[PDB]
Amino acid sequence: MRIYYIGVFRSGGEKALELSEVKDLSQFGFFERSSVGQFMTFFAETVASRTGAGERQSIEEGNYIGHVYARSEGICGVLITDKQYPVRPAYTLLNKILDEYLVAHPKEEWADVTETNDALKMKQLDTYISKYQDPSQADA
Repeated sequence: MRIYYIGVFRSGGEKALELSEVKDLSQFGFFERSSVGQFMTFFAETVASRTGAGERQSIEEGNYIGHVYARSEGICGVLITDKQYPVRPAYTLLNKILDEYLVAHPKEEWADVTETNDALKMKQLDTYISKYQDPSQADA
């Protein structure tokens, strides 16, 4: 009943160019969190990959959901959370994140970015995914 992964990834070729990767390992132990973390990213990269930009993707898995929100430039962001985390707040979260990606550096500066990763990071997408763990974080 909480968000497990957040991030951003530009739709590349076979997979999504990992823009940024943030995880939430609350229920997963020290050893489990590692395996689940890989599960999160691989799934987050897949969504951005299956998301052909300008569209949204909510991947319903037998454990959690994988919300997705793409921009009209070429680089989209992914938001993977439990089914008990509506798409509306994920919309708000992926709203600040996508707009946040455009701010950290001009829209064209990245323009898909043939080279990105969690290295760049984003206080927004990170602090959001961390606190958003709850039902929605709809300004409460």
